[PDB]
Amino acid sequence: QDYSGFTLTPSAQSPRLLELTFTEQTTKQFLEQVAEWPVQALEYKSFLRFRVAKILDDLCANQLQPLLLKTLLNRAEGALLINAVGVDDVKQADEMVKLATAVAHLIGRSNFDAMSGQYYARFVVKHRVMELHNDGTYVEEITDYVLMMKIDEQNMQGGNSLLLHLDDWEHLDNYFRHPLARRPMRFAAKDVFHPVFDVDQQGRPVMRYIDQFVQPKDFEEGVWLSELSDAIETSKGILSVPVPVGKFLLINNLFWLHGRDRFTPHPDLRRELMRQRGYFAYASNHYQTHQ
Amino acid sequence: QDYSGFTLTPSAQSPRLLELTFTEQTTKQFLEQVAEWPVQALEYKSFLRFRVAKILDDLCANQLQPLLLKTLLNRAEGALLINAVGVDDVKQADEMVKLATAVAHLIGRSNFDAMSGQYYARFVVKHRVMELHNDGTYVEEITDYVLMMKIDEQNMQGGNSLLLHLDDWEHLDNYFRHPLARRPMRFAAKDVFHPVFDVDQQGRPVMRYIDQFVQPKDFEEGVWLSELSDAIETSKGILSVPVPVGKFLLINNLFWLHGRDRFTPHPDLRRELMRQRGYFAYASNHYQTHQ
Amino acid sequence: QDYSGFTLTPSAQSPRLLELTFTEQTTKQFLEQVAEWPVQALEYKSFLRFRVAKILDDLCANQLQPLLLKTLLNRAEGALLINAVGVDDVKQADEMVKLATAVAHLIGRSNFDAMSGQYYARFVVKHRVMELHNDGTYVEEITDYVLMMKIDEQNMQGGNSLLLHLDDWEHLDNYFRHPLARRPMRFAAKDVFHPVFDVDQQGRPVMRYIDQFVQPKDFEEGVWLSELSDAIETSKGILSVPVPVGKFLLINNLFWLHGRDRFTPHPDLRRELMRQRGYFAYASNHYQTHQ
Amino acid sequence: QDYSGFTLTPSAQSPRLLELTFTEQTTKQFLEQVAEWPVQALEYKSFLRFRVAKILDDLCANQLQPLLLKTLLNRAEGALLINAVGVDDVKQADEMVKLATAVAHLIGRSNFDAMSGQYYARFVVKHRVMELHNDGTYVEEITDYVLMMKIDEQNMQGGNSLLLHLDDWEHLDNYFRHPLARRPMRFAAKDVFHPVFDVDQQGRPVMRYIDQFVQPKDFEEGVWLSELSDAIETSKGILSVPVPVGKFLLINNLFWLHGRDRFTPHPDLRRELMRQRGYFAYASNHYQTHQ
Ligand SMILES: O=C(O)CCCC(=O)O
Ligand SMILES: O=C(O)CCCC(=O)O
Ligand SMILES: O=C(O)CCCC(=O)O
Ligand SMILES: O=C(O)CCCC(=O)O
Ligand SMILES: [Fe+2]
Ligand SMILES: [Fe+2]
Ligand SMILES: [Fe+2]
Ligand SMILES: [Fe+2]
Repeated sequence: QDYSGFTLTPSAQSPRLLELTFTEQTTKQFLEQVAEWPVQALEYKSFLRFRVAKILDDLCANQLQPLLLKTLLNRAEGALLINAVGVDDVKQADEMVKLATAVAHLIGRSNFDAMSGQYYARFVVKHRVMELHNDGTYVEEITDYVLMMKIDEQNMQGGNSLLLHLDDWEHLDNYFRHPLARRPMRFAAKDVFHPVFDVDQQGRPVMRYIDQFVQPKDFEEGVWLSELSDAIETSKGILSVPVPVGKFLLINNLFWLHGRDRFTPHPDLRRELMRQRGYFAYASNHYQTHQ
Repeated sequence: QDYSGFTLTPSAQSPRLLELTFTEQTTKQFLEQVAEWPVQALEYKSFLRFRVAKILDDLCANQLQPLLLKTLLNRAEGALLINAVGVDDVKQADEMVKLATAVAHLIGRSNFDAMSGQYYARFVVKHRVMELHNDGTYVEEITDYVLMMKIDEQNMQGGNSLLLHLDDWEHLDNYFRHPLARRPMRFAAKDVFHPVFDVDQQGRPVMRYIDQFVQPKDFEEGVWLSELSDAIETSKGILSVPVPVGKFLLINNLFWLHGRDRFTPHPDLRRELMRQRGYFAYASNHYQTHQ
Repeated sequence: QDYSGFTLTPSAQSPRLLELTFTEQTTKQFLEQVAEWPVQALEYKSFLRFRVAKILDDLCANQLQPLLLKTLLNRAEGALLINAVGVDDVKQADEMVKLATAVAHLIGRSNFDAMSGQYYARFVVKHRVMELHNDGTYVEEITDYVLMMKIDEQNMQGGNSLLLHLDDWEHLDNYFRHPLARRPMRFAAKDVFHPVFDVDQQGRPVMRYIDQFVQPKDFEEGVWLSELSDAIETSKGILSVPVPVGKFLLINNLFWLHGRDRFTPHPDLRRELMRQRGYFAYASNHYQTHQ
Repeated sequence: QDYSGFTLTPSAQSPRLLELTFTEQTTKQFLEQVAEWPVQALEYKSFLRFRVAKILDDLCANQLQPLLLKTLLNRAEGALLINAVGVDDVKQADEMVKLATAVAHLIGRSNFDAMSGQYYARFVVKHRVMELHNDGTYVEEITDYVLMMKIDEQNMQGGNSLLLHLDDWEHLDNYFRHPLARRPMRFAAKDVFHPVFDVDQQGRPVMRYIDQFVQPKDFEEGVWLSELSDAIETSKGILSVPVPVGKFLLINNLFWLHGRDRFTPHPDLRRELMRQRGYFAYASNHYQTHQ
């Protein structure tokens, strides 16, 4: 469908993953109206992350924020691949960070990243599969969204993002109905405890899993987790998604798992990524007390 | 008016800001009577900060402490620019620190400075505006006073101290009456929570704001804070105050915000500053219990 | 006796210490079936420690785990010296770690080692007695088992493992019946407090002692601890056990103490060790509440 | 008087300070019987500190411990200068540490020293007065004793230990009867709070004072502390005590303050000191409950 300032279309991998593209006109207006604040301004003054979010959404006739929220909160969807026409080269890395910042802070707030010391982190790669997982499993607070952007890509064969929506996982009911699915387990990167599975508000399964940080306490937990790992990694429901330079995935971390495919080692390989993770925060008609 | 040991006169920028000058006679007597304790003695033995405060006030026929307290506690004023005749060169930096220490510890105590590891900090600059703010917003305890002294100044164009008394801010009522004015927000440099506005004992607005450390949790808090920032930074009530070498500002941190103007980058630029921050502590007739 | 996949035989030092040897056939099958996961995979993904435990026990017709548990939990025994035919050279260090990992995680879980940052630690030596002690005395949680493996041994004269089963200690009753045996004392490597002696479920003495970390608070505690030390170190019940390359001791840390004999300083001496410590965890028929 | 293994005699500075000298026969027997444990053994295994204490006291026909306790606990005395005939050269530093360790652990236990990471600390000096103070004022637990030993002394003019018994301080009653004497104040090297004065079991004044770590909160506390400082530093009751190599002071930290006199800067100056601090612990007939 045609919205104000962007277009929206289902991906070739899955109707659950929608591709959102900001038009050139919208992109150049946004970059002009946020040229005043460099990325370092966003790092130091967090309210500016919300200011550039507003500018972007205002440029979309206030259609962007409700569309982002409806898509990410919809159990049937929950995943976007987002880009802006004309932003597609590593030389525009700062513009990429500004744009991703604006989109994220229309739907929530991005958390501190211990690896960068900022609300986002940039990584350079210069090659086996990264297994599917949820982020944020080793802290008490829930991470609702994962944002992963391709900043640069050179002589890169393979390395697609891997995605699995829990409602596409043919082994969901077998593992979810197991008693250990509800057992709180230790997670360590202070340790926290929570089960591998939980439920959303409607009783449907969500996951809080990563194989590196879950710490099975005994043989019973361990053997079950290793079968869970196999059952996830071999699932026929996994999506394999190219993420070209200037595109980013924005996914609901509760019922999507993500990872990364193997890629070819090449001497001149360069891949740059940018990540953000945070929680949802948005207005809705709902109950409160007092005045 | 003519006091004992010093003179007091309103500034050219504002009747709220008073200029206090210690006479040459008072200055040389003070420096003589405190020559026994170098600044390093004040760093190691905090009661000596109060000893040099007493010496200074005794040299003013005990008129200084009550004048300092009455001015800083007066909502109509709350700000002093203080100097001593004959102390005006970077070579007298230690004397400057002694004098500022004596003045501060007549009205309170200066807190530990994480940047220096001492009760004061000296910074050298060798250029855009520093936005108006209150100090101490990222800890639980209230900072009542900010003390900022010019130790050295070379080839410096611009860079005045910026000051804003809340009762000169034409947008006070619009932001203070907003519901978010009373919302406790997260501040981070352990995180603390408090609103951007509060009230003094008489119900009049005070502020605990800085754009770098306030952490809006969502789009609602963020957009409001960015408009607050604009409304402060563009206020026609801001004072632009030169602070010559050997002068220091001493302001009530609750209803004055402070910052620093842009200055010209110059290859041979040198500016040295000294800061102290602390809480008020003083005698008054008021109620207690027991014996 | 002849079990499935291994043999079991009493040691020459003591009927309490049993020697368990995996057959060549079992050893090569295990190494083949776990070749897919290098040691670094076990370091990062703890459930894999339980996966390789299962593979080993499945290769023993599920006779290994119950035998390990029955031996280690038996007060009359509680100690194993374990090896696999064909794994006996430092070049197979990784295979050694895999095998020891599999055995340990059939009976419990190995704890984080602050010296290595992993669930195990490797040390190289390149010479006086290490006194008998229990591990884990400076934390609140009980360490049930100590696993010590010889990875390499070159020009090594002496240095046997020293072992003492409390039921072989001729001074047990004299020290256990002393009031200070039940006095909680301070242990420090946050400090913890516990007595030097405790009891198992049947009222029989267990120990939580090491001379370096126990911190007697006064002359009374100190003199008694020094006599305890002498009484342990001179006990005629101590076993002196060679541990050849590829063998490991696996002992119940509650009623066995361990240490190390003096060895000859030699310029070309090389000794490599690997340790794991953890808690028991296993299935048994016992009571629970609720459903 | 003549005791078994040592002699005891009042000092030339004060009848409150007694000089205890171990005879040559006692000294050589002690060093022989503790030759088995080097100082590094005492650092690692704290009960050995009590073992060498016992050996020393046994060599004194068990007269040493009761004499040490009676002297240090006696309000009229509370201070010893201790030496052993034949131990008087820096080359015997380890022997000095052994001897001081044995004496201290007959009457208590020496605490961890953050400056050395051991139960004692050695410092080399290679020159103004160190003001009188009590140790341990910045932690919650009471330090009952300070032990200070001269390990080496070369081209040293001046630098006597300074001592003040509170019952020799002509200003005791004036400061003790002041309300601020009972005011808990902040001490910082987590901060602790306690008054400058307290009382012993009989209501007599004790002190917990040092000018560097006490943190007066305001002008009232500060001015009073500075007068207290003057009143202590100018007291005519201060003792000036040479401490030759191999001698150590052992004082009751509650009613003795200590410091150090000025000394002459000399290019070839070398002074080595060893300190221990701890709490009293000893047997006495007194009440308990239960069995
Ligand atoms: O993001 C997190 O907080 C946990 C997952 C880290 C990873 O991506 O491996
Ligand atoms: O002073 C503080 O404690 C907060 C403000 C720091 C600044 O001046 O930017
Ligand atoms: O293992 C531990 O946790 C304590 C003992 C350390 C040692 O082997 O000396
Ligand atoms: O010993 C302490 O714990 C406090 C005093 C330190 C000093 O001797 O200056
Ligand atoms: Fe991730
Ligand atoms: Fe400031
Ligand atoms: Fe051990
Ligand atoms: Fe001291």
